[PDB]
Amino acid sequence: QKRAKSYRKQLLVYSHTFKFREPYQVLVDNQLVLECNNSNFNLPSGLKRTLQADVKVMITQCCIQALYETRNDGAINLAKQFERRRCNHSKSPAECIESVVNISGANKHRYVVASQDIDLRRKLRTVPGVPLIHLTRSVMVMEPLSTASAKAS
Amino acid sequence: QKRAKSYRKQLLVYSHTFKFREPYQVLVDNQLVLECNNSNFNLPSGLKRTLQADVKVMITQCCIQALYETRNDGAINLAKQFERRRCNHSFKDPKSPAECIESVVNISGANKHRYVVASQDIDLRRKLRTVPGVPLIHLTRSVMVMEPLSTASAKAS
Ligand SMILES: [Zn+2]
Ligand SMILES: [Zn+2]
Repeated sequence: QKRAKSYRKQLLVYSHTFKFREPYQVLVDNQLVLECNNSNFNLPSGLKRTLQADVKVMITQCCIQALYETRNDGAINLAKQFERRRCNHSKSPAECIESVVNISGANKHRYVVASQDIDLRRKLRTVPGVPLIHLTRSVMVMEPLSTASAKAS
Repeated sequence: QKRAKSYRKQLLVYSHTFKFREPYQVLVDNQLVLECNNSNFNLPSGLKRTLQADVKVMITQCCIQALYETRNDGAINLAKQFERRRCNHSFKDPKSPAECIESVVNISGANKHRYVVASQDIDLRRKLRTVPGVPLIHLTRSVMVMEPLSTASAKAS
């Protein structure tokens, strides 16, 4: 809800200064796919939620090939529901996405990229107008000390 | 470690004033188990890490019976690997998981058995902070996020 607010403001600039229009085109990388699979995160609905608009969710042939090699039969089937972006390659998932998104330092095709590869994200921020999405992992927390615990000192 | 550091200082009072000792006696409720199965989060490893010591992971019979009813075989089997905490709760004295844990942790106003409670039930958590000296643990939901606008984006505005 609260984030939907901050995001609403961010999307605006992609639409105005960058000419982005529904449905957003989102390249999903292999790591994100694995991740969402073995933690049961609905990747499709997750993107429509955060982008707050129709999204076309896609995966490059290099990313899905890499998935193929994991023989992680569960990730694979998921990737397949997505629309394939036919890259003209032969590379690593990372470089694939980079060369597809980064055309002469411009996001010519107005992709958004959802990746768990913080290395790929860093080098995409360089390119102006590239929305970046990722999944924050689950963590185990201990509540701060209660006041009743406090008063026993 | 930002946490490991913080948690270290918190455990100090539980051991100092409340006499908590490795291995920690942790009650794990049915919601937490369920969500750790669906997230593939290693519950026993998580607890061992956050408490910074070996732990005996237990679940009351009331909590596991609730799991049985969900007919979620993965969570059920996860629970089955835990030490069972026998309560004397029945068709005679029936209790929900929350009421079960509370009756077993809150003894005349004191955590007599020095349980730590790991639970996704905020209401149970709130009722337990009442009792002095009960460590509380829970899982955050993994969330999808969009990075904040990049400088390269802002500059071109
Ligand atoms: Zn490619
Ligand atoms: Zn019980």
